[PDB]
Formats: sequence, C-alpha cells, structure tokens
Amino acid sequence: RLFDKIRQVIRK
Repeated sequence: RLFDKIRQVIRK
C-alpha cells in the first residue's frame, strides 16, 4: 500500500 502502509504508523 502507498497510504495504508503509512496509516498504521499515523495511529491518529
């Protein structure tokens, strides 16, 4: 993923 892979890092 180009966004999901980062989302998990966001944890907003």
